[PDB]
Amino acid sequence: SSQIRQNYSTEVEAAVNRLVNLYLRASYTYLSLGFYFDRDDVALEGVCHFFRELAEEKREGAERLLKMQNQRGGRALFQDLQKPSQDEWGTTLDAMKAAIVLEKSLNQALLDLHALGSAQADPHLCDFLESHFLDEEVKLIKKMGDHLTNIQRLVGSQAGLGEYLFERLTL
Amino acid sequence: SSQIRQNYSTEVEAAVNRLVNLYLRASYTYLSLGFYFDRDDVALEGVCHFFRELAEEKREGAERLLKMQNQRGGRALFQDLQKPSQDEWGTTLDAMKAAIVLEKSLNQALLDLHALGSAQADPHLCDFLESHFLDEEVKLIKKMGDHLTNIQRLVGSQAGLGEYLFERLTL
Amino acid sequence: SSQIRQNYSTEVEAAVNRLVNLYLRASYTYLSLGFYFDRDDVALEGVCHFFRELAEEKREGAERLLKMQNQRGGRALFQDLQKPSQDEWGTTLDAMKAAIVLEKSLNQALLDLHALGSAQADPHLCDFLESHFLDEEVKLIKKMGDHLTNIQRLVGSQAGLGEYLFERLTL
Amino acid sequence: SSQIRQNYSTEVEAAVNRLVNLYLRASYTYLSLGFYFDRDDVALEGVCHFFRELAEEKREGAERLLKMQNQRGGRALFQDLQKPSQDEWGTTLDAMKAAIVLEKSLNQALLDLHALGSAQADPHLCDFLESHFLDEEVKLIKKMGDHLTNIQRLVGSQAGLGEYLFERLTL
Amino acid sequence: SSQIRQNYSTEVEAAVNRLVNLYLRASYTYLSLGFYFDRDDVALEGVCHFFRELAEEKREGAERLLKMQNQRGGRALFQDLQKPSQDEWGTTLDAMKAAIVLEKSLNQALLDLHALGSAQADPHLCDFLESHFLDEEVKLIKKMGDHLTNIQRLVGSQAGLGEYLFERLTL
Amino acid sequence: SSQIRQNYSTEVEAAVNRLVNLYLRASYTYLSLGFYFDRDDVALEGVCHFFRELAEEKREGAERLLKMQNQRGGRALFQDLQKPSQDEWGTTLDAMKAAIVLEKSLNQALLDLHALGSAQADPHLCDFLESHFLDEEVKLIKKMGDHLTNIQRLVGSQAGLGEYLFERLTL
Ligand SMILES: [Cl-]
Ligand SMILES: [Cl-]
Ligand SMILES: [Cl-]
Ligand SMILES: [Cl-]
Ligand SMILES: [Cl-]
Ligand SMILES: [Cl-]
Ligand SMILES: [Cl-]
Ligand SMILES: [Cl-]
Ligand SMILES: [Cl-]
Ligand SMILES: [Cl-]
Ligand SMILES: [Cl-]
Ligand SMILES: [Cl-]
Ligand SMILES: [Cl-]
Ligand SMILES: [Cl-]
Ligand SMILES: [Cl-]
Ligand SMILES: [Cl-]
Ligand SMILES: [Cl-]
Ligand SMILES: [Cl-]
Ligand SMILES: [Pt+2]
Ligand SMILES: [Pt+2]
Ligand SMILES: [Pt+2]
Ligand SMILES: [Pt+2]
Ligand SMILES: [Pt+2]
Ligand SMILES: [Pt+2]
Ligand SMILES: [Pt+2]
Ligand SMILES: [Pt+2]
Ligand SMILES: [Pt+2]
Ligand SMILES: [Pt+2]
Ligand SMILES: [Pt+2]
Ligand SMILES: [Pt+2]
Repeated sequence: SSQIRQNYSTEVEAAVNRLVNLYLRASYTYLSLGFYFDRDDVALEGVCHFFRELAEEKREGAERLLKMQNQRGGRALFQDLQKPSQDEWGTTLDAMKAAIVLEKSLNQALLDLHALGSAQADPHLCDFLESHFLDEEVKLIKKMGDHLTNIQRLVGSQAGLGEYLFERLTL
Repeated sequence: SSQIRQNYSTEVEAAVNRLVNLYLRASYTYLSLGFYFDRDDVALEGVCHFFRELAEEKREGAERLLKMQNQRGGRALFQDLQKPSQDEWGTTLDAMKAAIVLEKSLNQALLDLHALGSAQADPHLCDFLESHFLDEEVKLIKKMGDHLTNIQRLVGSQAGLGEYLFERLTL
Repeated sequence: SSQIRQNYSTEVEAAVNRLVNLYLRASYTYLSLGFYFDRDDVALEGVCHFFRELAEEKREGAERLLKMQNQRGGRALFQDLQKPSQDEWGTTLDAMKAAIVLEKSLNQALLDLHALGSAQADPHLCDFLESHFLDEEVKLIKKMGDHLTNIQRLVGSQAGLGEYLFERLTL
Repeated sequence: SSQIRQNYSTEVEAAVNRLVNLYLRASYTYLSLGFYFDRDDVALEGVCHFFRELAEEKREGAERLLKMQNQRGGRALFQDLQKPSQDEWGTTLDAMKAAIVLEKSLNQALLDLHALGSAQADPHLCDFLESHFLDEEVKLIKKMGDHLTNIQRLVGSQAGLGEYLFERLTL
Repeated sequence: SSQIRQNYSTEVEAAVNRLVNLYLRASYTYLSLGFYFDRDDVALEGVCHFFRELAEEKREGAERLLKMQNQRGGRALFQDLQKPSQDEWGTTLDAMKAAIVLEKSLNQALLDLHALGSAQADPHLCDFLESHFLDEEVKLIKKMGDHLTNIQRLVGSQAGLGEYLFERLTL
Repeated sequence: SSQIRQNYSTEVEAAVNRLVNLYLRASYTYLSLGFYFDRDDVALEGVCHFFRELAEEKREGAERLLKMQNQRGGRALFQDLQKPSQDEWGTTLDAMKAAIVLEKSLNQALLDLHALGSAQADPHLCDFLESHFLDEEVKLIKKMGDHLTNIQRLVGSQAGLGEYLFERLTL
């Protein structure tokens, strides 16, 4: 019996906890992506930095969700964190394709939560997502899309050259 | 067939990957501890801050291990991350007792790795642990021990008072 | 009969003198590598600078060893310095392959000295190597490994182009 | 039953307490050396300053040992402190010969402790000594050795002159 | 046969040497007090700092006495230094009671020396003590007395609470 | 078939390579001289510094020659570097006598090269030597000559005293 809880459904509380798991999973995926590009046999520093900064962003998104859970009077509940889908991530192109899949999944989870909030008439939740998540995700996905296009135009008949140049001149 | 790998046993490589899992688990434990103390029905800001800063320290220790793995030519391999042992953490005293158990476990894992390194005649590993881990862990455990003692002296016949004062005047 | 010498075996003293010869040889190798890339028919300024800075590093490592020999009460003994293995060093790729061979040899000599120190129960020697040599060598070898990978991806079907780009955009 | 103590043998604990006694004894010896050179019938200010600064260094080394004892969960135990070996210290040459004997004894006690730590598989102790003691002692003994040589070359047929000049121009 | 000695009795010379022993003993007592409060099972940082600063003050008082001995043409003679009276010092209250006993003993030794000086018609000694010791001791004893009173009022029915608060809010 | 080579004889090219060997040999000699004076049983810091700075100067002279070889379109060719003539260098006087012998040999090699250049009508070579070498060598030899004279006047009947004073007051 929380003294502050008001207009905060058990459905939203549960879905926030699920979303925290999804963001921490994504953080973990990006940690693995980063360290893969730091391997001496991969050695793409800008690519490593791109993903390591996304691991931090996703961690921060989970903590924002956790703060909000406590502000609303819900209870944070943590579950096991699955490991990333792959141990090795291929080329930069392969990695950026996996990243945009991942971000699309996070975006769909945000949209689903927003729809739940709207069904539960929880405007504080709706505002929260609008303020801190939805535009961030659109912006990120757009950038990834721009990167994919630049990566793909650089493949040509000289894929290693293009992978180097992209890392050097964009990342 | 790594071009840089030299004097780096498969045994140490594997044990480093295990240690990364242990540090990320500990980070996750401290994240849960922090947010528990941020609950409106717990509300010990200094206690929340103490554990949130340890979550960051343990994450950083895992990334240092991961960097080193790549510097040696080993391969980072990630596993599932188990959730923390508890969902609710009791009093500050309960929490600090759990934290010192946790740190003792990390310290024993560092000592075991050092012993493995010494058995494998891997001085770079031995130096690494000595430089970045072993004294940090001793220092931390000492502080926790000092906190435990101060917490316990404050219990008296007025436990809530003592929990407040400790948070206000030490943390 | 040295007035300061304490716990410093003749075996270690001799092996330090040998190691000085190995570091001065390596310095000399890197001097030759540098000037080869400064030839008007080779003309890779960044490659020349990379090796000239390693010649200085290896010289500095020999002087550190010499200082330490005197601090321990051993006697510096110098031998002839053999010339480098090659007069011309090929491509940047050829040169970086020779450099990583060279650094692996230095690293193995450091590890052998550390093992000797450990057998002689000479912790000051062990600490010395750990403090000033072993991590430096690991770091260097990792960088060389990262460079090799980038060089090799740039070969493609356009090797001169890739050699230029690597020099311009990495070195 | 110490709550923080981990991997810290009673043997090392005891030997640390012994070492504290040895460092405080050495501090006391250097206090006596300093004040002897401040006598109006001795009057070598630079010599007085040299030893008074060593008294402070040895005190500081004992306090570092004491801090470490508490960090490990051992118990500091103090014993009587014997007075210095002499009441009057002769010439600067006599004094510097006594000082290098003293420092050799401290160095041997550090090496013995390191060997004990290594036998007990206590890497934190080994690192501690390596980090704060062993190189300091080697450096100090080297300087003393350099001073002895300069003092001895100045004896000539004019010992008072040489004692003055050394104090004026080196110390 | 000292060339500078004038109006300086053998009685005062001897009593100064005794007083140096008493001040160094007191320094040693305060070193032990300090480190006892730094134990993880005691853990009163402000109490540790209070006594460690007194160890330094008493050392400084011994060196002032030693300087003065040489200025007068007496001869410093050092004796064994007994260990402190206790290995463990109880509560802050116990420790402060021991400290004020100790300071009363030093003060009585200063007063006895002053009386000796007055009997020997040694005004330089009398002035020395008046200038650097007697008011310092009165001031110190007063502070200790103020601390004792505050400590004792805090015992109440909640002694641990009071010991914490005193350390936090006074020391 | 060098695209830039113009008026640069094979005779001069070869003699430049020889001169590089002579300068690197001299650098090596001065490295040995320096470290000999850093021995705890020799211990003449100013003498050590004098020779260590000459080792650097001679290295720099070899690199200038190597740069020039490439600017002219010649090919640097390195040979084995013989060790210095002595392992121990005696007194400062002995060492300064060896140094001036060494510098006279370098100066004669510069003059011989200049004469070769003049015979080959190579004014760029002549200017190079005039600009960067010949006056430097004259200046150096003059200083050494001034030092020798001061050293020799200090021998007297008190050679150690004079060796100390020279190191302290000139070097
Ligand atoms: Cl609900
Ligand atoms: Cl951010
Ligand atoms: Cl999974
Ligand atoms: Cl293996
Ligand atoms: Cl940190
Ligand atoms: Cl679990
Ligand atoms: Cl030996
Ligand atoms: Cl450097
Ligand atoms: Cl050869
Ligand atoms: Cl034990
Ligand atoms: Cl210091
Ligand atoms: Cl005794
Ligand atoms: Cl008298
Ligand atoms: Cl003071
Ligand atoms: Cl006693
Ligand atoms: Cl020709
Ligand atoms: Cl120069
Ligand atoms: Cl030879
Ligand atoms: Pt960035
Ligand atoms: Pt907001
Ligand atoms: Pt903080
Ligand atoms: Pt390190
Ligand atoms: Pt540079
Ligand atoms: Pt060092
Ligand atoms: Pt000083
Ligand atoms: Pt340390
Ligand atoms: Pt203070
Ligand atoms: Pt005064
Ligand atoms: Pt200089
Ligand atoms: Pt020029």
